Amino acid sequence: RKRILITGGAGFVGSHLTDKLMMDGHEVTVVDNFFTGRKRNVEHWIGHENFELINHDVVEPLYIEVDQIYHLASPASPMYNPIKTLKTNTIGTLNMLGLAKRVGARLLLASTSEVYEGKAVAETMCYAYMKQEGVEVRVARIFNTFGPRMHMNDGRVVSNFILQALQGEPLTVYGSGSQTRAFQYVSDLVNGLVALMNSNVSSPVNLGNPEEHTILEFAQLIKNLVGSGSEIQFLRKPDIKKAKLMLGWEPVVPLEEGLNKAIHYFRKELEYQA
Amino acid sequence: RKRILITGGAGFVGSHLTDKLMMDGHEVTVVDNFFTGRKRNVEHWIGHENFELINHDVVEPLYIEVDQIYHLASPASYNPIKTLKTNTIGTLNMLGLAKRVGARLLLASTSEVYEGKAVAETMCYAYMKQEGVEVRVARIFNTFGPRMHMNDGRVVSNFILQALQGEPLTVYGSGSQTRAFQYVSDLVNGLVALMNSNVSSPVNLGNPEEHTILEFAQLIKNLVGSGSEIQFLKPDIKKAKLMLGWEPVVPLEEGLNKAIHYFRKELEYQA
Amino acid sequence: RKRILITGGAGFVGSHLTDKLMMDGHEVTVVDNFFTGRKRNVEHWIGHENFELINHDVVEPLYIEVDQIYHLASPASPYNPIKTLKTNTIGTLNMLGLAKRVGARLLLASTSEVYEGKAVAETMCYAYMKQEGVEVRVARIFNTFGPRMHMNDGRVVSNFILQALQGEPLTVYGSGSQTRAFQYVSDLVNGLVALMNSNVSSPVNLGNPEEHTILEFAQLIKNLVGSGSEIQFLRKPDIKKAKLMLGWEPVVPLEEGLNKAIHYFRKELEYQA
Amino acid sequence: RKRILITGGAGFVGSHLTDKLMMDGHEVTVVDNFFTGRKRNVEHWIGHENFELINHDVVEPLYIEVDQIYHLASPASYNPIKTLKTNTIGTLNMLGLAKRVGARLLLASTSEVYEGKAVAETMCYAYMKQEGVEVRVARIFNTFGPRMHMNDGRVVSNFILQALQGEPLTVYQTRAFQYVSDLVNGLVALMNSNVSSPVNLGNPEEHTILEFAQLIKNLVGSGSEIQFRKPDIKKAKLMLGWEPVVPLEEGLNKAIHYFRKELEYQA
Amino acid sequence: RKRILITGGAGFVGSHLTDKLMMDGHEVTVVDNFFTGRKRNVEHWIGHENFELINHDVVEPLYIEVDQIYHLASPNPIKTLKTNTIGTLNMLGLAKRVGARLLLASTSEVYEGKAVAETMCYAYMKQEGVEVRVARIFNTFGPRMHMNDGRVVSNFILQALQGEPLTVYGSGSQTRAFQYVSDLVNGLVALMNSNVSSPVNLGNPEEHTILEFAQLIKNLVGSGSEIQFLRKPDIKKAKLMLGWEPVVPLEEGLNKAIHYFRKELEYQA
Amino acid sequence: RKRILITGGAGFVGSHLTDKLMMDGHEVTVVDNFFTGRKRNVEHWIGHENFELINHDVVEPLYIEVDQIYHLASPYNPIKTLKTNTIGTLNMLGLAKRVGARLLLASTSEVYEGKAVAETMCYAYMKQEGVEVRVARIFNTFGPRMHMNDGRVVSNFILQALQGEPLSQTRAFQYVSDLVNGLVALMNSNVSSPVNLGNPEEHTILEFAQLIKNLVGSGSEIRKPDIKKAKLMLGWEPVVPLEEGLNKAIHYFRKELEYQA
Ligand SMILES: NC(=O)c1ccc[n+]([C@@H]2O[C@H](COP(=O)([O-])OP(=O)(O)OC[C@H]3O[C@@H](n4cnc5c(N)ncnc54)[C@H](O)[C@@H]3O)[C@@H](O)[C@H]2O)c1
Ligand SMILES: NC(=O)c1ccc[n+]([C@@H]2O[C@H](COP(=O)([O-])OP(=O)(O)OC[C@H]3O[C@@H](n4cnc5c(N)ncnc54)[C@H](O)[C@@H]3O)[C@@H](O)[C@H]2O)c1
Ligand SMILES: NC(=O)c1ccc[n+]([C@@H]2O[C@H](COP(=O)([O-])OP(=O)(O)OC[C@H]3O[C@@H](n4cnc5c(N)ncnc54)[C@H](O)[C@@H]3O)[C@@H](O)[C@H]2O)c1
Ligand SMILES: NC(=O)c1ccc[n+]([C@@H]2O[C@H](COP(=O)([O-])OP(=O)(O)OC[C@H]3O[C@@H](n4cnc5c(N)ncnc54)[C@H](O)[C@@H]3O)[C@@H](O)[C@H]2O)c1
Ligand SMILES: NC(=O)c1ccc[n+]([C@@H]2O[C@H](COP(=O)([O-])OP(=O)(O)OC[C@H]3O[C@@H](n4cnc5c(N)ncnc54)[C@H](O)[C@@H]3O)[C@@H](O)[C@H]2O)c1
Ligand SMILES: NC(=O)c1ccc[n+]([C@@H]2O[C@H](COP(=O)([O-])OP(=O)(O)OC[C@H]3O[C@@H](n4cnc5c(N)ncnc54)[C@H](O)[C@@H]3O)[C@@H](O)[C@H]2O)c1
Ligand SMILES: O=C(O)[C@H]1O[C@H](OP(=O)(O)OP(=O)(O)OC[C@H]2O[C@@H](n3ccc(=O)[nH]c3=O)[C@H](O)[C@@H]2O)[C@H](O)[C@@H](O)[C@@H]1O
Ligand SMILES: O=C(O)[C@H]1O[C@H](OP(=O)(O)OP(=O)(O)OC[C@H]2O[C@@H](n3ccc(=O)[nH]c3=O)[C@H](O)[C@@H]2O)[C@H](O)[C@@H](O)[C@@H]1O
Ligand SMILES: O=C(O)[C@H]1O[C@H](OP(=O)(O)OP(=O)(O)OC[C@H]2O[C@@H](n3ccc(=O)[nH]c3=O)[C@H](O)[C@@H]2O)[C@H](O)[C@@H](O)[C@@H]1O
Ligand SMILES: O=C(O)[C@H]1O[C@H](OP(=O)(O)OP(=O)(O)OC[C@H]2O[C@@H](n3ccc(=O)[nH]c3=O)[C@H](O)[C@@H]2O)[C@H](O)[C@@H](O)[C@@H]1O
Repeated sequence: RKRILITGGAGFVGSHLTDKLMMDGHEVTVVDNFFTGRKRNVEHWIGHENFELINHDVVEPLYIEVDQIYHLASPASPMYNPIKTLKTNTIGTLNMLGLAKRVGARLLLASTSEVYEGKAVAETMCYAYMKQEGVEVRVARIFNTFGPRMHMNDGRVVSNFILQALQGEPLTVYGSGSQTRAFQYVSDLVNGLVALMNSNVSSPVNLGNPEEHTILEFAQLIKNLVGSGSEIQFLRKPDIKKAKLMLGWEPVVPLEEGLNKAIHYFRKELEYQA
Repeated sequence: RKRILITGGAGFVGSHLTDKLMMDGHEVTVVDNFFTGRKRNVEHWIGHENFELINHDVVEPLYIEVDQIYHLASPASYNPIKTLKTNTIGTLNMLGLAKRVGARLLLASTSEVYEGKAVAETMCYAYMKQEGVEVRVARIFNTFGPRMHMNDGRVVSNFILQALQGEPLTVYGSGSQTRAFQYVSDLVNGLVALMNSNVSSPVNLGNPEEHTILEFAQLIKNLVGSGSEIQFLKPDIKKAKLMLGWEPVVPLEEGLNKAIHYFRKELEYQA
Repeated sequence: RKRILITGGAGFVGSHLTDKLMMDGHEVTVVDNFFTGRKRNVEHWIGHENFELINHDVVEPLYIEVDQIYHLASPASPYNPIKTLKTNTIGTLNMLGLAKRVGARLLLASTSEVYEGKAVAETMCYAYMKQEGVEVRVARIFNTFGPRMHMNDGRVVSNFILQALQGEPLTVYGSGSQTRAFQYVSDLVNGLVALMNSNVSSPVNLGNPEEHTILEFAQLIKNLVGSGSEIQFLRKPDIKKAKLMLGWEPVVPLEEGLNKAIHYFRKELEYQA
Repeated sequence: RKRILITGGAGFVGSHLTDKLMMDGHEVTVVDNFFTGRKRNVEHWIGHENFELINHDVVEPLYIEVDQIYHLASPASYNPIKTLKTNTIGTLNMLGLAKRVGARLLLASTSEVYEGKAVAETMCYAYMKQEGVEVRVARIFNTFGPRMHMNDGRVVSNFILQALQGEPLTVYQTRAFQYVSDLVNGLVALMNSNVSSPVNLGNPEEHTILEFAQLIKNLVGSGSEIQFRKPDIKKAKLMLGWEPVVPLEEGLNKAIHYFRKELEYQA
Repeated sequence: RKRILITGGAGFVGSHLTDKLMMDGHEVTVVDNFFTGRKRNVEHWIGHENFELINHDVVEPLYIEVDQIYHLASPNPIKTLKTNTIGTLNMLGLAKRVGARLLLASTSEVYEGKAVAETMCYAYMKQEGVEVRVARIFNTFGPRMHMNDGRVVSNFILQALQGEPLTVYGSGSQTRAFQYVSDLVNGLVALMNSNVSSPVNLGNPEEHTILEFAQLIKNLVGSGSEIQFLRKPDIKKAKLMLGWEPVVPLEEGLNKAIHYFRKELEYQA
Repeated sequence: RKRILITGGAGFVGSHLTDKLMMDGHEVTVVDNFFTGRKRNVEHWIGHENFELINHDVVEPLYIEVDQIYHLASPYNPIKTLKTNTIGTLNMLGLAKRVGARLLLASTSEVYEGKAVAETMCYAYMKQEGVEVRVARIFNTFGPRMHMNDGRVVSNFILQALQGEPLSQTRAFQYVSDLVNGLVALMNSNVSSPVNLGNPEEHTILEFAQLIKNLVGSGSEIRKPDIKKAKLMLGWEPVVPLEEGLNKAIHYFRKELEYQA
């Protein structure tokens, strides 16, 4: 049982990771500046003995004593404040590697499938601390994820179809809707992160869901699961064999169950905003 | 139309203050470290042209350019030291800021001076006398309304929750003691009147209308419409009436209704 | 035998605290910024092996290794309101941080006037005791006189002694039937020491419960000075807790303490001629 | 006539840039920590009125007053962390400086973007968009000439070294090389242009490695036995009126003269 | 009428300098860490409108706005070297930022840190255009001087007041020249407000023998003390460039200094 | 075998000391800001196991771990010079204090500015902080890597001689290897008081000029140190014959000029 720092812990992925590691009996310390995350995402844990929330910006040196660091502190966007994003990914990662070096923590970087800005150099910084300072690093290349606590108003397709469907709005299908998307449910991703953190694989690893559907196939499925009278209008798949083999990991959450849950969250939010 | 800093802006009173000053077409900057306040209390304004949210702890020096400062950054109740540092070091910093850029500063003091909020007042008058800073001091009494802290064990909060949760209403004593409660919009109006007046001495902002603890328990039980059993076990604003022409105008029932709506919509969200 | 930090150690009360503890063979270190204190009040120890003066301001972090801190640093007034407050608040936090880090016991020299910055300083100590386990001691001190007191504060005692020595009229406001309790300094100093070495963390009044009337003080001093000064018209301390918890109580009789304060005021007035 | 900061000014390209801007009577200030550059590369200008050398690390904040900044502070290749810090933090600092004093900033980026120089480009455009800083971005391709690194194991360096020292020339295809003064011309044109988007600065003319070793073999004149992405600059030609004018032979002669005067000094 | 900083202002010479410049209606600000000086040397001025006392160590950067600086701040051998070097740099840094003229109270002892201090002054002058004046001060005496330093004037006065024997090393034929403090302060002001940027000696050319001194002091005090046995300054440059010279007759100065030592000795009862 | 810090290591004397201490298998760390020194003076050692070059200004605090410090960091820019000699020197004594290192001050025969107080600062640390210190009072040295363009007499005659330029008093010159041997001898002894390290052997301004004229082979037209304390306390003395020393210095002046055509 380990003392774990999660930067970006109050965000979409960070909060679900937090829930998981607290249930597993670890001392989870969350660092977040609430630039894109929410205190509500982790409030359930405030006061519990093995939890602590620190309102800190990773661009500022952080001194704490831990065995692991899940480095997830990076804002997402539809880029809202490009300079702050670039500062966070670079200076932010250097500080968390500095911290990892001083106290001997293993650090996992939440990288992105978008490497195929600031997250490219971030991977490189990890590998430079590994090679040069003996820091243990793990690098996850994360693909499209969805679920409760995701950003609803970013203009991604899952968020759009879910909002439009709940609001009786027409579901806007760009193109012929034959193009394809692959979505992983957040608990699968969390399972992947933990597995990669505790493996011995220091090279990059893709965590995504290889199963694709057509954008339209998605729109019809969301329409049904919501049960709205909404109308439909018109206007790089992940390879996870390295995770299947090295980590014995793969997404197991059926798509319908993942969407049901995301929908329950979008519904709860929309009524709350009344 | 003025550039206004509201420290503690993301809290209960601070957020309602924010709404009103944005509706009036001012440039509002909210500073808050979210120790007791919430981003949700101000999210409606993020992105808006005349608005900005800064995640800053007032215990740290803050450099910004403004004409007014509503200094409300003080936690309610936990971490007694952080509280004392905030009321003292925080207040010194905001006055330093008021001094350097010539802003008028209003301190959200409390009827509890009749810790750290006493010295804060003293610190304000010392900057006025010694450095010519313009200061205003509001002595705030019991307030309630949407976005208040539900789980503090305050009486309005307990009764609304118990009534909403079908639970019995706990009346300590015979419930004949009395309380005076002010609705949040009334307080916000009062604060603005005090900020823009010429009165630098302390001014009470509260509601003189008193009710019995039991009348409150009874009134809330009815406005909620709960089958809850009831079990058993004053501000003087005449200086505000005359110097500011201010007074609470929200009838108790209307205020309680809005607050009950908030507690409910909240309880549903946490299900 | 201890290592003791006295902040404000060059002031009226500080210097006599320093005298006693020094004579007791402790490692006394004085910290003072001479705002209202005087190098002369300690100079007698400069050079001696177990003493050290450090020109420091308590609003600035201080790092040092001690067993105890007698925190007496707060300027006397009749002056610079902002500085007094930063000192009572920021200054006290630092010495409380200092006591936390090195495990020192901190005695706060508080005041009877709590019945500014002094009130929240008490709170600041009890906050650190609860939250951080710092051992704190809180003394509520009452009117104090003696050598090295401030002479031109226009307190009643300094005024009567001043006017008396100068042959001036003694100015008694109203009928002088109002009353004051005064405590001699060595009594206060013994009380602080007893307090700092007891197990009482709750506040302990230190004062002289023996009241007198303003007219009587003026009369008595007049008699002790033997001047041709004409008199012209224009909350008691409860120390039972200290008697019971510390076996302490003022034992220096008024006139003896008055004589001594007269001898100091005289020596000064001559020096300044 | 402008006050100009050149980071990495004491380096291979930085120094040739330095020469030309001085000759033009500007107040050139060079910043360099001598991690890969050499004081010798700029010593001639020390003392001249319009010149100054500051031994400073761009990873540390720099407060100075200029109209322009040529940001060339990037090590060539060793110490991966210092390199990444230099490229990211160093660059942020220079944009901050550019932001505070209203200086125009040109980034000496690399053809290798087709590390830390990618994000460096991005940081620049974010300051353009967010803080209104004027930025210019040059994508530099293989350059050669006097003051180049002789012992990097690049091919031009190898063949010259091997040839002068009678060594066999190790030919393991085509490469396109640009002479350093042409690049300098480009840098200056782009800096004073209005093109804020990226511009390639390189020489499109290719030869085979064997063709090179032979040209070098002859230009040096040794009996050494030989053993065993082209740049598109049409955008510079059109927006800057720039193009390489130094013939490959003339450029190699100059580089060979440098390597020859260096080996002798190390005898 | 000028805003004047006096480092070491709370010391022997600094306070007399402080006095005279306050008498002249200037805004005098004193900086002192009370390492060798006393709040008493200047308390007479605390509260006055044109005065301020700042408890500051010149080894720490100091930011203030002034037209002049009399740098007299000089006293544990290391603190001494730091004060003379770093202290002086800081005061020149300040002089540069605010365009103040700076006077260095150097010493006749250059014929440590006061040698290099001079070099630093001329270096800021030459390189940054800071205006500097440099006084080479010879032996000074008077009220508020250090009594227990073991100087000869100090010893003889103390021994004489206390009936102790007056300890004269050698046959007492060696010679010393002593300047009274009020002369020196005038000397300092004349040099500050001249255009002479080169060094200037401020001392009393008048010499006497040590034995001659002990006898003069012995008479002016009137004690039954027994006498036991066990570089003259050239101010011609000051006479001509500043029209300055000591005017306090030796007797009058010694009288005043003796009064101070006496008043102090009773006070210490 | 000792971990040695050498400030000014990239300078004329600092580098030869650097060479000689490396050949001896010590862990040499050079601190230099390249104000008057050259990276080239030490590049030969870059990469080697017992060596490190650090670009640091001694006026800024330096934190490192060593057994010894040869403080030669001293350079035109008078303020910077005085700052380097005073604050620079305080730091190296501060550092020597924190890590218990022995410190050597490369002082100069000119104490007979900023190098006077340096001596003064060192002894204050010895006395007050028990820091062990050594002080060498160095006279005029010559050799490869010297500042050629200083206007010293040997330098002037060599430049004039090496360039066909036209060229009764005594000047005493010490060769660099001699100085270096002397410095190490002073470092690893127990004499903490000042020691003159120079060459007592004198020649005439006129002899020198005649000697240089011939050693170059051009058509060119034409306070003595007391080291008895060093001879005795360190058993040290200059051994490099004047001609051989001049030859090496001349060879340097030549290689540089050609490098500069
Ligand atoms: N969501 C995806 O599909 C996806 C895809 C690729 C990569 N990722 C990576 O996973 C991580 C989490 O993504 P997410 O969707 O949960 O994003 P998110 O916006 O929900 O969470 C990021 C969290 O980091 C915090 N943060 C941002 N800047 C910070 C700073 N300077 N200091 C401290 N905290 C800061 C934010 O407030 C937020 O709570 C990110 O690093 C992201 O790049 C996610
Ligand atoms: N609500 C009442 O009944 C009442 C009564 C008397 C006085 N007041 C005063 O009115 C003001 C508003 O109080 P409230 O009840 O809305 O409390 P609140 O907790 O809702 O608001 C306090 C806000 O200030 C912020 N804050 C706390 N510490 C801070 C720090 N160090 N730096 C920056 N921000 C910080 C908190 O996050 C919070 O958002 C307070 O000053 C309070 O003392 C309120
Ligand atoms: N004398 C009384 O009758 C009386 C009554 C009640 C309380 N007290 C308390 O006793 C304590 C001492 O009082 P006193 O009569 O000795 O007053 P004093 O003024 O003689 O002593 C205060 C000392 O603290 C020093 N000081 C002030 N600010 C400082 C700072 N920021 N840093 C360092 N030193 C600083 C002053 O120079 C002075 O020497 C005080 O805390 C006071 O409030 C005294
Ligand atoms: N050589 C090429 O053909 C080529 C190709 C692509 C890009 N570039 C770019 O051109 C620029 C110069 O290239 P070059 O061959 O002249 O490189 P170089 O190594 O000759 O020069 C880089 C200079 O920057 C200095 N420097 C490095 N880190 C520093 C720091 N932290 N602070 C201050 N100074 C620092 C070095 O000491 C050196 O003099 C670089 O940005 C490089 O990326 C060159
Ligand atoms: N008295 C003489 O005969 C004589 C002779 C030659 C030169 N001087 C020079 O005149 C100047 C004043 O002499 P003095 O007799 O008044 O000496 P002094 O010790 O009486 O005065 C020096 C003052 O400077 C202060 N000081 C010392 N170090 C300080 C620091 N780091 N920061 C701030 N203040 C500090 C001391 O507290 C003291 O008040 C000195 O520079 C001295 O070198 C005096
Ligand atoms: N060579 C001589 O004739 C001679 C004679 C007597 C004394 N000395 C002394 O020996 C020492 C070295 O002499 P040199 O002839 O080798 O000089 P040099 O100029 O060749 O070397 C001095 C070195 O110190 C470095 N330096 C300067 N300021 C610095 C700072 N602030 N931080 C770090 N490094 C800095 C310079 O870059 C230079 O490399 C000097 O202290 C000098 O005074 C030399
Ligand atoms: O630039 C360099 O040459 C050096 O950079 C780093 O050293 P440094 O960057 O000084 O310190 P790090 O240990 O890398 O720390 C990096 C950053 O993390 C921050 N940090 C450090 C420790 C910590 O607990 N928390 C924390 O936020 C510090 O602010 C620091 O700026 C490397 O560790 C060295 O190998 C490298 O040679
Ligand atoms: O101690 C003293 O004697 C002096 O203390 C203060 O001066 P100071 O605290 O230095 O500066 P202030 O402007 O009073 O600032 C108070 C605090 O506010 C902070 N501050 C200042 C300015 C600002 O814009 N923002 C800000 O957060 C500073 O960190 C500072 O700690 C008083 O203003 C002076 O009257 C007083 O004489
Ligand atoms: O604000 C908070 O939440 C924190 O406030 C304090 O921590 P902090 O004020 O950071 O540090 P302290 O150790 O209490 O020191 C207070 C001050 O004393 C000063 N200090 C500390 C140690 C020392 O030896 N000397 C000294 O002057 C420091 O400058 C510091 O500003 C409490 O100790 C923490 O429990 C609390 O979590
Ligand atoms: O090192 C250098 O090359 C430069 O050193 C100095 O510049 P610097 O010492 O950085 O700044 P100064 O203006 O000389 O200030 C010296 C000291 O004075 C102090 N200072 C400065 C300004 C002030 O208002 N008050 C004050 O006490 C500062 O703490 C600083 O450490 C010289 O001014 C330059 O001519 C020189 O070229």
